Amino acid sequence: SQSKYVKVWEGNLSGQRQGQPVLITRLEGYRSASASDSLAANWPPTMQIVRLISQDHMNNKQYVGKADFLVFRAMSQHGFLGQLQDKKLCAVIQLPSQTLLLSVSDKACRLIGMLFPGDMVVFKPQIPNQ
Repeated sequence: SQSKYVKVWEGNLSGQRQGQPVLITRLEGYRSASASDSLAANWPPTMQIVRLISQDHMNNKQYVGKADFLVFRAMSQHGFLGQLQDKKLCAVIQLPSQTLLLSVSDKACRLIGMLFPGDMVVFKPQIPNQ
C-alpha cells in the first residue's frame, strides 16, 4: 500500500512469556505503513515473549527504514511505570514466521513495538523495502 501510518482496533486477551495469555479486552494500535495491511487485518491476538529488548534497541533509525513499526494504544496497564522508571523497555516476541520487539518507554498508556522479517527479507535493491 501507500501510506505512512495505519491505526487499527481490535479486542482479545493473549500475550505473555512462555506462550501464556494476557489480560486484554479491547484496545487500538498504530503501526507504521512500513508494515503490511494483512498484519493488523489478521494480527494474532496472542503474543509470546521469550526475550527482552531495551529502548536503546529501537533507538536505531537506521533499521526502521527496512522494517515496519507497531504501536499499542491502551487506556490502562500494569507495571508500565516499573520499567519506564527503571530502564523503560519490554520483552521481545519471537515468532516462527517473523520477529516482533516490544519495548515500553516514555509511554504509560502506550507501548513501542517493531516489526521485523522472519530472516527472509529480500534486501538488495535501493529504497526502503515497503
